[PDB]
Amino acid sequence: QFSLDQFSLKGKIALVTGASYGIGFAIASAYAKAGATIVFNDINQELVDRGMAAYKAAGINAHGYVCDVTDEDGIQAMVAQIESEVGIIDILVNNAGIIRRVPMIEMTAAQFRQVIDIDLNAPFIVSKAVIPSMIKKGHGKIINICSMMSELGRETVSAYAAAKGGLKMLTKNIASEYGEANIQCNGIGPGYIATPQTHPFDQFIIAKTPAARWGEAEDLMGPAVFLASDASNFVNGHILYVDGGILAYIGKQP
Amino acid sequence: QFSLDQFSLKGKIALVTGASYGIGFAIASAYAKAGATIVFNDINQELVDRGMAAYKAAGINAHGYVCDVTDEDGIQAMVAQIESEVGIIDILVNNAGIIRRVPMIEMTAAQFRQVIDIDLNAPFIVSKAVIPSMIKKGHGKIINICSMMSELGRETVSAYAAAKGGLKMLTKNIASEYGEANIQCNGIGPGYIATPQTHPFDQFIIAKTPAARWGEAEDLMGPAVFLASDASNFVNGHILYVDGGILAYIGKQP
Amino acid sequence: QFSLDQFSLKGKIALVTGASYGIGFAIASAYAKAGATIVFNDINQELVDRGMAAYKAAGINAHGYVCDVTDEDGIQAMVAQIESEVGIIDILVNNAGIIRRVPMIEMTAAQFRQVIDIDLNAPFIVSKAVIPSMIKKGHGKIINICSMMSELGRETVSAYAAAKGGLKMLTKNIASEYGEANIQCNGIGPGYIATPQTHPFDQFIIAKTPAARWGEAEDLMGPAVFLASDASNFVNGHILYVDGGILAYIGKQP
Amino acid sequence: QFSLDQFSLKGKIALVTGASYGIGFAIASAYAKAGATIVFNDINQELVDRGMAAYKAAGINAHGYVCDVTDEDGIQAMVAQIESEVGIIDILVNNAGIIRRVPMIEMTAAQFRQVIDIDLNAPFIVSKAVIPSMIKKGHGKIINICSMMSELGRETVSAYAAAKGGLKMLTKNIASEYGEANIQCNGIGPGYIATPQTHPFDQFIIAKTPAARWGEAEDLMGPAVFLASDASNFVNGHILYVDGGILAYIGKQP
Ligand SMILES: NC(=O)c1ccc[n+]([C@@H]2O[C@H](COP(=O)([O-])OP(=O)(O)OC[C@H]3O[C@@H](n4cnc5c(N)ncnc54)[C@H](OP(=O)(O)O)[C@@H]3O)[C@@H](O)[C@H]2O)c1
Ligand SMILES: NC(=O)c1ccc[n+]([C@@H]2O[C@H](COP(=O)([O-])OP(=O)(O)OC[C@H]3O[C@@H](n4cnc5c(N)ncnc54)[C@H](OP(=O)(O)O)[C@@H]3O)[C@@H](O)[C@H]2O)c1
Ligand SMILES: NC(=O)c1ccc[n+]([C@@H]2O[C@H](COP(=O)([O-])OP(=O)(O)OC[C@H]3O[C@@H](n4cnc5c(N)ncnc54)[C@H](OP(=O)(O)O)[C@@H]3O)[C@@H](O)[C@H]2O)c1
Ligand SMILES: NC(=O)c1ccc[n+]([C@@H]2O[C@H](COP(=O)([O-])OP(=O)(O)OC[C@H]3O[C@@H](n4cnc5c(N)ncnc54)[C@H](OP(=O)(O)O)[C@@H]3O)[C@@H](O)[C@H]2O)c1
Ligand SMILES: O=C(O)[C@H](O)[C@@H](O)[C@H](O)[C@H](O)CO
Ligand SMILES: O=C(O)[C@H](O)[C@@H](O)[C@H](O)[C@H](O)CO
Ligand SMILES: O=C(O)[C@H](O)[C@@H](O)[C@H](O)[C@H](O)CO
Ligand SMILES: O=C(O)[C@H](O)[C@@H](O)[C@H](O)[C@H](O)CO
Ligand SMILES: [Ca+2]
Ligand SMILES: [Ca+2]
Ligand SMILES: [Ca+2]
Ligand SMILES: [Ca+2]
Repeated sequence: QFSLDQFSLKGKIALVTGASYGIGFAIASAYAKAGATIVFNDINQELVDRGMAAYKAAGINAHGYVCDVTDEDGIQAMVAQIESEVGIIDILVNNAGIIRRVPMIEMTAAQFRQVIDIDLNAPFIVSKAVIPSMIKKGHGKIINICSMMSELGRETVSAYAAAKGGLKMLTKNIASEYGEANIQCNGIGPGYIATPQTHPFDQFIIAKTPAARWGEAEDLMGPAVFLASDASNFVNGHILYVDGGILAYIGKQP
Repeated sequence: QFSLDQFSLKGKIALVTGASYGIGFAIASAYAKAGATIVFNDINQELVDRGMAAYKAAGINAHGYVCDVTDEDGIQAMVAQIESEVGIIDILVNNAGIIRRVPMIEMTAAQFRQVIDIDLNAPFIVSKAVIPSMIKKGHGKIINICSMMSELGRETVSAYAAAKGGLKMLTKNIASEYGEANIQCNGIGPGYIATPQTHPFDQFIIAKTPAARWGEAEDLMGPAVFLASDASNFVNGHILYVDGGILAYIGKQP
Repeated sequence: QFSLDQFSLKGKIALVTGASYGIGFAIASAYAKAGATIVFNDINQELVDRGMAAYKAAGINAHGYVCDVTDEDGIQAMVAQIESEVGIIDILVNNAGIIRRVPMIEMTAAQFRQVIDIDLNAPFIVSKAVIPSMIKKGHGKIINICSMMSELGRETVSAYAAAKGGLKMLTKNIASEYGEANIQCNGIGPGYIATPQTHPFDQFIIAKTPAARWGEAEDLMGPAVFLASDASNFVNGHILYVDGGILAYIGKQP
Repeated sequence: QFSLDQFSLKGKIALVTGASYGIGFAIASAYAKAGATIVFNDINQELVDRGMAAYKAAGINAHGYVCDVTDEDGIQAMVAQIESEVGIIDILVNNAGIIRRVPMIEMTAAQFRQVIDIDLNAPFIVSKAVIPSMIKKGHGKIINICSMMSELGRETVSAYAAAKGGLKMLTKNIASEYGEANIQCNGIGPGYIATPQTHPFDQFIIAKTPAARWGEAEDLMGPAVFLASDASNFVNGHILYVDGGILAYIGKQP
């Protein structure tokens, strides 16, 4: 018989990568509010300290680790520490990422490769590191933060789009390969999200979006909790777009 | 600040079409459990009486109406009655449908047209009938029950696939056209669902599905509540597949 | 060993529905230039006479018939006449269609149903009528003229989008069901095509399109010949978009 | 006015990467037959010598170079040599690739990264190297060899699927970013192709495929020539699947 308790993350541990601020912080905050214990990593101590204070201010007793997501040995060690200090990771959110804006033919091979490493290879490293324990626990969730660039291209973001497209298929592959072990791997694909770090451009976004507003990180919270919960146990290899209708809409024409 | 209350349908009224048994009944039951008031229709009194008893047995005080979903005048009148006797419909689930299995070249034009009328035209009639009041209430949800046949074809189900493909685009169109009025129109696309009314075929389904089991109507409840709730307010024109990984998977090969 | 002759339609007969002017005329003209014999239908004698003169002026000896595509008995009789007077139809292009622009809630059920009948049901009627002879000939092609509205919605075009979405799935279904009989059924999905019957709107289209121009009916000719030919024999249930990059592009932002 | 000459590659130079045997060789052979001058690269002299002899036997005067596609400096130098010895590359086919079959959690980070480097990063390197000259010539084509794994996952092929998914989005990005410079970048996505280097598995493939046969490299020739030619000039950011209907079909059930 259905219960709203199917949405609850009580008793579960979630690792959200790069969750010191922004979208990762918002998803982790919502997870905590839904009942979860929060663990997170970032590239330096300063960012970790920032996230730790922000969690504390929100009433959340988070566990923060310095670790590069592209460092497999580092990640494996971090997961080992989390398991001994906190418990088994039930839910992984691959949120850590970078973006570069550079005309493709101007982009150096090193810079292209670096965006691929963090945005595509790293979610494989982290997923790889958490999956064995999820299988033994008898249930896992892996939520990959995708993008509208998992679907559509744009000048200057070639590396990013290639990575997010790859991450979309990595999601479908993990679902296919580990679905039988009761791992659900899905994507959240944010539309246009109004960040601190961001008019004709405003009119442009508003026109493209049926909802007729920018999204906010708060719009991602419900969808992210749904995918981390028992309420989505038969949702697998699926990219949940949270874009107020952008991907469905040809656009507001004159 | 996030709350699990975003998943609650307390204080809301949902119309689920054809919800006397099966998947419609399961979605309506879950909606009631999530807090909603349930209204539903079916083609004859007998089916309505069946649904009414089943709701009562589940502890749900449902409101049932005899109405053909392809009868616009009938539907408009029914919505008028629901508004006077129960209240404004906040949530519509276009669940009523038929399927026929007939080689396409053997299918009569009347039979093709009939599957189209019920499975595609009727959800437009019903959506049309509820949208004006949703706009005035300041929020609406329309959930269209799609299919894997919204994406993939099969021998014998030409009319059904054409209808479900159409319903997929009708969903994206309603999102595009009414998203600005705070209507979210989305799809639920069930995978293989074990019904009462249904081994090498068993092996076939199990192999195709990463989850390695048939779905059940219970698997649709969490996804359907999510789409009817405030937790998905920035999800629009989106087809949520609930298939245990089928659409993501090339298949279990020898 | 590969030959460019794989693109040739020499010795083949093509039926293009509604091919008296516009996109249908351009596809039929190209088919004739590629070697094909052209047959076509339209709703009245006047349109047929128009197409007949235009073909003659282009050096093409076309065969024109008055027939409503929603009239199955009429279509079956027309195919019977074409078979006795011209030969077996090797290639069908479902091009005939209508569009209406009407806010969905303002659209009458009759008008919705009429767009569905012509744009979705009729291509099933016509496909049904040609498939038996294609199977006996040992090869058939059916090209369905889809739209960007097979993928994306817009205000005022609800019925049209629902039909084109349906037509997309009808294409995939015919492929699935008749592919084994050596029928290839595919779609052509035109982007923005500059028609006679059509500035900030100009800037809008140009920005949305990587190619940075309106498409023209001439842009559809190569893709349509490819799909009607031996060069695409292993292409089946596929929607070939011809849009200069629109569907791939998030858009030219400020 | 349409001509079949729109399919001709006369007067054009094509670079097909890794085209010493297999699918690359078949596409290059067809390109030569369509009128093109053939250049190709492979990882060692032995493979190059093999391709060179096979071209000669087919009546084709190919130009072969030893170059690793992941070596940007090497690729840039090779393109410089091709330009001085042969001419400007009008058409690039990113065909070079590797596949590994390894359960994801068993896959080393080095091996994952290597499949990504060759199958995703390398097509960016090669595209980057040819685009400036294409722009100056006033027309370019880039055809990326994708896969059904650009769309669907499977056990053991996580890295490959992630790369091909990425390559799909890289294609759409190049289209978006360089479409205005009259570059058309598209994908060919082969279905199941019977290779030398390859029964219940036979029954499995035959059932999944509406065409009810394995594909062959010859099935890719027409689609590949179409995408390299003037006949597809308004086709951009598009993945042309050549799979006999697999992606359109739910499967042949018992
Ligand atoms: N509009 C949007 O914001 C938007 C839209 C769609 C999708 N997304 C995706 O949403 C996710 C997060 O978005 P956001 O904008 O809030 O944050 P964003 O700038 O990606 O940063 C995410 C976090 O990842 C961390 N990080 C970067 N590289 C790392 C590494 N190698 N190892 C460990 N941590 C690393 C960052 O540290 P630093 O402070 O040093 O960078 C940052 O704290 C990303 O996957 C992004 O691509 C964002
Ligand atoms: N495996 C599955 O069951 C599956 C998988 C994917 C999608 N779906 C979709 O899920 C939805 C419901 O599935 P289901 O299998 O539980 O039920 P299903 O047999 O479609 O029946 C749904 C209800 O619709 C009613 N109905 C039919 N025509 C009507 C009309 N013209 N006016 C009003 N009501 C009408 C039916 O009455 P009757 O008893 O007289 O038919 C029945 O009570 C449908 O849209 C279906 O296409 C089902
Ligand atoms: N921008 C575009 O033009 C565009 C873009 C994407 C897709 N398409 C699609 O391309 C196809 C043709 O486009 P178009 O703009 O050149 O022509 P369009 O106006 O659809 O007209 C096509 C032809 O269909 C005929 N027709 C309509 N209903 C019929 C019926 N019931 N029986 C027989 N014939 C009928 C029309 O006669 P009437 O003169 O009486 O209408 C006309 O000659 C259509 O499927 C359309 O939806 C067009
Ligand atoms: N069933 C299929 O065959 C199938 C289906 C779908 C897609 N595809 C795709 O079609 C393309 C070619 O298929 P295929 O099976 O004929 O060949 P495949 O084994 O990928 O080999 C392609 C060629 O790429 C060369 N290559 C590998 N790494 C290279 C590098 N780093 N630098 C330069 N060249 C390199 C290979 O040399 P080596 O001999 O040393 O490996 C080989 O000659 C690939 O992109 C593949 O992923 C194949
Ligand atoms: O060029 C850009 O800035 C990108 O397109 C962003 O606007 C994306 O929308 C976002 O980073 C998606 O993930
Ligand atoms: O031929 C059939 O019976 C259909 O393919 C069903 O099995 C569908 O899976 C279901 O009705 C989808 O909506
Ligand atoms: O509202 C409109 O006029 C439609 O959106 C057209 O512009 C379409 O682009 C074309 O008819 C597609 O088939
Ligand atoms: O595991 C495998 O062997 C792969 O799935 C192949 O069968 C693919 O079909 C082909 O390599 C696609 O590119
Ligand atoms: Ca985005
Ligand atoms: Ca289904
Ligand atoms: Ca269109
Ligand atoms: Ca493949």
